Amino acid sequence: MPLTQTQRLINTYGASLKNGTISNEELIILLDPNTFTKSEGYVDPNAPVSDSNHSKMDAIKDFVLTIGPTLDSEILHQLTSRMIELSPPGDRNTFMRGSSLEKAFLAFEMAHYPTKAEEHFNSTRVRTEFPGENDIDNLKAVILNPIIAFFQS
Repeated sequence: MPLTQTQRLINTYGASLKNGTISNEELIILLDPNTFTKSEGYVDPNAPVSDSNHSKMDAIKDFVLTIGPTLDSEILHQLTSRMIELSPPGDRNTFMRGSSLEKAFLAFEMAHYPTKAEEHFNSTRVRTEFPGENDIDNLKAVILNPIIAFFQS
């Protein structure tokens, strides 16, 4: 079973994600950096991911792991593109570094549909935030890679 946090957020948001009808306003709210949280206290790496033991990324991963398999590939692509366009402006040089839903959706698409997901690196937002070849290289090999690897196994 998924985390309780995941279940509640799927209960609220799942239907409007699955058919891609979620409005820009509700998608913006879903993308609020505080929508997903680590468990209170510390994460014990020697214990399984649970309701009382999970990082912020653990929680986001669990949510995507749950909703992702319900998505048509083109619906997933469209959702990921919208999330990249609508993701909140943070401090300089912070886009995709923090644990975020847009990073996880992109990673999930790269894990399962890599040819289609490649188009996201051409987007205005990714180009703005990662303007150089090497910026994109690290985005893929360092920032996205562990999350992609999680979804693949």
